[PDB]
Amino acid sequence: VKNSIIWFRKGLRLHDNPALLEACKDAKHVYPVFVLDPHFKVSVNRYNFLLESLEDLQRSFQARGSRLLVLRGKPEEVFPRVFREWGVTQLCFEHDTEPYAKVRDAAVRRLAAEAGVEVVTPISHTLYDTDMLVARNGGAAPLTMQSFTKLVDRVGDPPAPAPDPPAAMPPPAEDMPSAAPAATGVPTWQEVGFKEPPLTVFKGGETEALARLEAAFQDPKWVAGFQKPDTDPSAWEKPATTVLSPYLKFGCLSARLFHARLLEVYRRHPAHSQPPVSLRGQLLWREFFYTVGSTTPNFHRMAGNPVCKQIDWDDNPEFLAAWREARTGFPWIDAIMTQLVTWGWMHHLARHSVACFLTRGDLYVSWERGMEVFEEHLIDQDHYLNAANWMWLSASAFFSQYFRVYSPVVFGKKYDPEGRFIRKFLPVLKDMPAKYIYEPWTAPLEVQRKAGCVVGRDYPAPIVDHAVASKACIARMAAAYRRSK
Ligand SMILES: Cc1cc2nc3c(=O)[nH]c(=O)nc-3n(C[C@H](O)[C@H](O)[C@H](O)COP(=O)(O)OP(=O)(O)OC[C@H]3O[C@@H](n4cnc5c(N)ncnc54)[C@H](O)[C@@H]3O)c2cc1C
Ligand SMILES: [Cl-]
Ligand SMILES: [Cl-]
Repeated sequence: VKNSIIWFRKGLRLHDNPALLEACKDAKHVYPVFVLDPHFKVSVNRYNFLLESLEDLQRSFQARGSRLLVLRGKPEEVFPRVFREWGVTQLCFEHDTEPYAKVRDAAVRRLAAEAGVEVVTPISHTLYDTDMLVARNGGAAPLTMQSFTKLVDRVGDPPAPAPDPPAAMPPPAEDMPSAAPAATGVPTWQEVGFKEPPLTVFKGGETEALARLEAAFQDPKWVAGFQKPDTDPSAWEKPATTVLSPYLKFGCLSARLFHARLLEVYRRHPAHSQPPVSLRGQLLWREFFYTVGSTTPNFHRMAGNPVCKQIDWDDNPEFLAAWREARTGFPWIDAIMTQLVTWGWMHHLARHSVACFLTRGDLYVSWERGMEVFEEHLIDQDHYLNAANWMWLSASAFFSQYFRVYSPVVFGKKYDPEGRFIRKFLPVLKDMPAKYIYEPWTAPLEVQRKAGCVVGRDYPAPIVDHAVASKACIARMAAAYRRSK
């Protein structure tokens, strides 16, 4: 008989899950598995988001006669056991192009073959088979968004979302010891070792992802006319973009479903925005960075990375600490960095502000250091997207216009002159008059005292003078660029 495992890593969804559909086909028993390495820096925000995503999967599987098995251990150690215990003949999982995934998945494939297990690994985390895209482009990934968009337009539409799985699923076999409920339940953030609770406002799981998708498409005119660079990074009550990145990162939402819904709207709105600024463009940025990242060695590092300029970043731990701890003395910067740690998500241009500040803009700290801080706190932390955008923002790859430097004072003021965003994430400045809220060190001491926010006592003074720092950084950047002629 056919006993299959559908192994969840990303692709934490029932919809558009060809791995799942295959595992269920003609199956007597299906074991939906997630492998939790229990000795696993990572914020509780992201880890709890994953846990909530597993809980959602548990509910969906229980609604269909099955249940999610959260196995504790390393895959190489767990799968050999359950292959034989469950008499498994087929192992299915969504393909993953991350470096670790290639190593892990190769090891699992070898073990599967030893046990006579058929391995099926469809593509469904990305819009396209990214290796096919590289092959269609003559064997090398495009290195600009312009050429990437021309490639995908020549390739055509991505595959349609896979059908929904059956309303009843073949369950796991009863009395299998490795499937005992007490050993295979979804843990809470407390049980895995976290002491502080999650603070983010975005709940994980496919069910939330689909609801947020529908909310975004409630206004097709907004979807059609979406222009990413025109959106407001200070909007926090109702974020100006979809906030689907956490759900796309974990696969709670299919990118192909997202794309297909976009085309349905675009068909009815002929003036809809186009790439790169359109909502479809945003999925293409993701596809672009996955394609280049997956084919580039050491993509997440500077040294040994062929696409990354070698820059003489300062090893300045005090500057890094100040930025990381939201005490730069620039409320716009510190507010965004507070949003990072509390929500684990910020608007793209808020990420621009803090990343430019840390790297080529002001502090001249390496983008690898900023990426590590983002990697800890972002609930949408994505290996390729985080690396690519950090290289972009530091002018190390893809982007080279290092004379464009965001002001940590003026940038946010264009959107939010009252500083409502600052007042939300930095309550110490709640009473500061708007005239000074972006530059509190310029307020008269009487204003500071009346506002209950004395610079140097309640809120730090700026760690740099932007005018002086940005001029020095641009000088260093120009030098670094001449070095790599
Ligand atoms: C320094 C820095 C770090 C970043 N780190 C991450 C990260 O770890 N994970 C992540 O998903 N994005 C990352 N981004 C990209 C971007 O900031 C987020 O994808 C976006 O802010 C998420 O909001 P949204 O879902 O509302 O995006 P929308 O505008 O609604 O876009 C829809 C989707 O398109 C994709 N997308 C959008 N913008 C980009 C982009 N610039 N690059 C790649 N894909 C994009 C995401 O999957 C996103 O959910 C980073 C950007 C910068 C500058
Ligand atoms: Cl854009
Ligand atoms: Cl600016």
